[PDB]
Amino acid sequence: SHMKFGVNYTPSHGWFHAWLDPDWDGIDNDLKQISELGMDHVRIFPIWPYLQPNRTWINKKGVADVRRMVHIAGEHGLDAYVDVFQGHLSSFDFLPSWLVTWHAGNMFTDADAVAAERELVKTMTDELSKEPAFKGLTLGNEVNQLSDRPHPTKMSATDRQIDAWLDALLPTAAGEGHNALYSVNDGTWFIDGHPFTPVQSATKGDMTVIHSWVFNGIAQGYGATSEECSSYALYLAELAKAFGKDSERPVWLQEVGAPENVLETDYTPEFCRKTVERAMDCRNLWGVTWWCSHDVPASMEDFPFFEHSLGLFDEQGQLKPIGRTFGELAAQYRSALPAQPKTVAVVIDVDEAGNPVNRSALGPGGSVCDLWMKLQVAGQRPTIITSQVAANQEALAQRGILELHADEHPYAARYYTAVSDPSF
Amino acid sequence: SHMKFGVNYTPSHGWFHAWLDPDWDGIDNDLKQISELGMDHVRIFPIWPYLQPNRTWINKKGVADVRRMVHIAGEHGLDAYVDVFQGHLSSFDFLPSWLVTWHAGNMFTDADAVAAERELVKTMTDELSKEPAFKGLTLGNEVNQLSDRPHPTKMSATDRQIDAWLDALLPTAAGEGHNALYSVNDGTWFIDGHPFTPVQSATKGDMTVIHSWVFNGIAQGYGATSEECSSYALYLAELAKAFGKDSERPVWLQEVGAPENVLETDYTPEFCRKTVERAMDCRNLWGVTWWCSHDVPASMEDFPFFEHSLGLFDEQGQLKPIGRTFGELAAQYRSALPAQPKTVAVVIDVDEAGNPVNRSALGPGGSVCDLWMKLQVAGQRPTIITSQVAANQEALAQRGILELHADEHPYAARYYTA
Repeated sequence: SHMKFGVNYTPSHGWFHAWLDPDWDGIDNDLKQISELGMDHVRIFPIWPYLQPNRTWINKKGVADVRRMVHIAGEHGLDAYVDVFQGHLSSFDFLPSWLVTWHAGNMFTDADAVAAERELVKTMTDELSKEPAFKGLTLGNEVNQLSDRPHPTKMSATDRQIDAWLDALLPTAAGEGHNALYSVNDGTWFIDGHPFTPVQSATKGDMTVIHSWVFNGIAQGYGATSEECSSYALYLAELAKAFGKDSERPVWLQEVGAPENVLETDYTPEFCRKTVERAMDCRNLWGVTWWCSHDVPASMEDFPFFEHSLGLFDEQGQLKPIGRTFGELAAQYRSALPAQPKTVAVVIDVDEAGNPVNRSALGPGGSVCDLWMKLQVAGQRPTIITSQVAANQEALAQRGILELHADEHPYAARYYTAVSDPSF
Repeated sequence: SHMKFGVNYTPSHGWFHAWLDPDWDGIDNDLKQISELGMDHVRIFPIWPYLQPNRTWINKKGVADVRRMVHIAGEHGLDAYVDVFQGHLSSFDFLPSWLVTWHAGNMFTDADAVAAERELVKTMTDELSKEPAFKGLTLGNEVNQLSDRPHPTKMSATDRQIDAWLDALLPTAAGEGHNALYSVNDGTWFIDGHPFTPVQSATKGDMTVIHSWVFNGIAQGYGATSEECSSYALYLAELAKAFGKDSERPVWLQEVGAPENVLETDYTPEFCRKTVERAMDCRNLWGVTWWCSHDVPASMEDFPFFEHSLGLFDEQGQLKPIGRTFGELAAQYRSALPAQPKTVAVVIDVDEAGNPVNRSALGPGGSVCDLWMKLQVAGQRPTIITSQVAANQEALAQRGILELHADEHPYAARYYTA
């Protein structure tokens, strides 16, 4: 109610290859057991080249199948959030043939590609809005990952071109009864020069969307069981909301998982409990969506190995100890009062547009992450503001902030790694 | 009968995007119209990333849909030839995600990819061999186009690695009741150092497979309406079979189309008639498969414009003049006797393995192409042999060859558009 709990839905039979040969009875079983765990929403992932296999030709059956999965979620009392441009899923890119090889193009800056993306967003929104359970459209999953290094076939863009891309697409996703959003990996906050920016994340679309993954150096550098690692989803929420103009703008922890390349298997339920409990201490947090509902079938290869076991349900569809934990967290917290305000803040220097001067210091083991972590471990409950708020006595009073901590001696993120596997 | 006539089947509703939601009554009607034109076979094109979207996960529904299209072809008295690795179709590449970007791999030299490819070909051949209409498996359409420049994400390979790839895959395509083949674009004969070679094409799989496209410089250089241009399918058939050890090995003209970027629209029926009549003067020719059955829907963009009108049937499914011409040709020639042998030969110098020393000279406006064209225009009905045959009096006597023409002053292909 006050806090949303849900899952990123990975079809148990077929994964996202289910869209080619869906087992609708198994999809209904998946969604029923998600609902029985006490989840109130799912996030769903169609595949872009199946929806739009030619720039000007949309596969109506593929759109209808997304609508059916939304409908099935709503039969079991789940709200459904739908991402469009996949695009990127668990190390794989699914790109339309009209954007690759002989047709290599830039999905962010080519006018024809942006027009086609807008047509697909409009088509999806118009059809999915016929289901009361459809509650939001996310332009796509971690859409920034194609825009910069280390992507091997990047579609480069400036941050002004990404402003224009977001502004070209998000209005088409709007409509009565649902949200419009996009999502990014954490290079948005941690990579200097990256064209998806913290100011965009905290101003474009309806909520500030983050995906929290401690295999990015948090677990390795601070220690898997450390308080810092447990507090990282909170850190990312506090960090991402700091760059918005609206101090009350909600934050959606749209992915958080327990990756067993850096966590012990028997620790993932405790990791889940501590991570969610700390994330809830961010008063702007709107919801927590765990990655993911169901394990990735073992017979499917070339995933980074730990991805297979990120489910709350195992491959036999049996609820795992972490799933039991996450259901209990939802029962305990879905109606809780919001967190108390925070009078202690870490200050991040920003440029005129509001973006950090030094993003490299925000990542795992960077000076700003270390400073925030130090205060958080010391029980000081720090929030985060920019230098533009710190310089303005009225902005500080509006926020009830009393004590500021600046980064006196900045340094780059000593632990950060931008990929999910040493493979990459 | 003696000469097969068929079409490369492009679904009228949806093109190859039809596989995402097949309109089976539409596909049935398409194949009925093709059969009623007098065609005896179709070549059909599934999409690899729909069949095999993960390296170790095959989409059984997609496999079933290919079997059903074959079955419907058989219901209309059509034999069916299936290509697997598309891969490449009309300027687009459809590649599985587990071979691109973060997973970028080499489909010819990566052992895990080759194992997955073999598994897919075996799955498909096992299931399609249940259908009496299934008569051949082609590894994929123009699979060489990914192996070399100018492909913008090439999977490079040596000719020995391509030998190994063909030898790894073709046995899994083979089995009683159907042919095992592969197909290539014409860089095989016309590009030096290209790792798909003339010797492979005329020795691996069951027939020498060629695709004849005069937008490659033939029409531009010799002239759209020229006798050279309408003799090019014949040139490519004589050329490709020259590199085989078996002089009787069949040639399949598995594509030939009338492209309106280099031909004027009203000429395409005459181009079709003359090109087919001349190709039939190659006695090894087993069949002619026109590209393509149905126009590409006008709503679908980013095709080179002329791709839309390559059909024998138009956008409303109505037979076009060129379709009438090709039906008439099938009725006239499907039972004709094979062409007479040839006694005049152009000689191409080859290396020890039997591949041309100078492939550049074989393409449009090269010295070998020009020499064969001049003799053909002059009425001399030239065939083509290698220097290895030309050096062997007994081999010439066995072939009936009485007169040789060597390339005395070679030069590269002036017109070739690659």
